[PDB]
Amino acid sequence: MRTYTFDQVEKAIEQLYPDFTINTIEISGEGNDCIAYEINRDFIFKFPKHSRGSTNLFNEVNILKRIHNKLPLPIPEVVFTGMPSETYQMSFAGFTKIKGVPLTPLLLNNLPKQSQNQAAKDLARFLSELHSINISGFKSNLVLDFREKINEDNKKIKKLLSRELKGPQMKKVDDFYRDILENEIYFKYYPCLIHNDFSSDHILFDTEKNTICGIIDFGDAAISDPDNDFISLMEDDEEYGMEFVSKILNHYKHKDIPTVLEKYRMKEKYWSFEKIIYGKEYGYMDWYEEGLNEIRS
Repeated sequence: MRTYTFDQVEKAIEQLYPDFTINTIEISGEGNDCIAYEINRDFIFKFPKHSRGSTNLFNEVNILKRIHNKLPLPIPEVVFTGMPSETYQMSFAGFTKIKGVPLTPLLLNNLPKQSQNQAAKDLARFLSELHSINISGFKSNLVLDFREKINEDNKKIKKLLSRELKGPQMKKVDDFYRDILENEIYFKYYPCLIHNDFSSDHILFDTEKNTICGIIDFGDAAISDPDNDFISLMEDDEEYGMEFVSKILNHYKHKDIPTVLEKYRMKEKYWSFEKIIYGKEYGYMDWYEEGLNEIRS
């Protein structure tokens, strides 16, 4: 897990952009992949904390350029891009800072009844346009092969938990994976560009107009199952919950809501294993022990 002083950041930006004057630098936020630096109150510069994080930034940069001016909500524009180094496909990238505040569920539930409806409409329209973008031009490494991802997770779980689990516990896990891999609903979808981390923190809101005014953080974007962008909003009391997302789904003209719900229910059960895996890979032992505890039950 790499970290950066303010000096390193400025020094890095200077290599390719020695004429860019930095008047103010602050840390905007930090995620699993990147540390974000707000510069001049005008740009968000993301620096990766590890190789994989650098790869996601690279994809974010690539995708945002490709879909620039294709969407009905403002999205960040890519203005600076860092050079590769060793395993990092990209040492940093600087994006336009979009104005607005996260559309928190609290803030959503406090909106007048009709503003909530508009936000549901605006989200559906965004998602519908995004899921409609022609994907022919993208390279193959952007196609999330879900069947393969479950198989790889399965191998990771069987290795990680061989000594942590007793016979019956491992059988139920293996039962879980088998069931997934034998259920075509998870793999038989029409792939499309998806945001893939479509949740309230990444939805920017204008309390002046009472309308959504931005979508951010495409670092997880990929060619995958469009239902994923609804499921990521469905978690009641944490995200928007089933009631609101059903409005979105009905503006989006979704023909199969029971499928989306089935997918949600699987993802919910599946989080325990993500926690084991990500906990192990990112080195968060609170995450690992937490999933491991949930699995033991």
